[PDB]
Amino acid sequence: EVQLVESGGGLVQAGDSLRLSCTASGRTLGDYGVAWFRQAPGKEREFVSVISRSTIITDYADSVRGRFSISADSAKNTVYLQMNSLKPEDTAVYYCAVIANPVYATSRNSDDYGHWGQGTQVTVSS
Repeated sequence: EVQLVESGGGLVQAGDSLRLSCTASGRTLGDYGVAWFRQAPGKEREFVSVISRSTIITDYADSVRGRFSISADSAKNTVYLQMNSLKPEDTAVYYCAVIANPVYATSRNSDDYGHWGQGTQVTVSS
């Protein structure tokens, strides 16, 4: 029973950057594929980015590709989501989660994930 906590959110201006953290406890991060999803008001949890057990596979949603980047820090048991050139339409609650099956390395479907954190708020004002 891995436990995830998101942090690093907050209120920012359009064009600014943020770095979100997904910090694991109870289990090593090296054993899991880790993804970020985001849920804007009234919408579903939308896929943002993923990084494998291995850290060698990384992937991104089209809407954030080129702006966001995902990384792992094994020493802190933490996955980072560097978010640059933020826009109002990036305003959401950002969650992290683990792939609940080792049969996929990438998945974009939220049902394929588990152990969701409480999430962190990202607000991007104009």
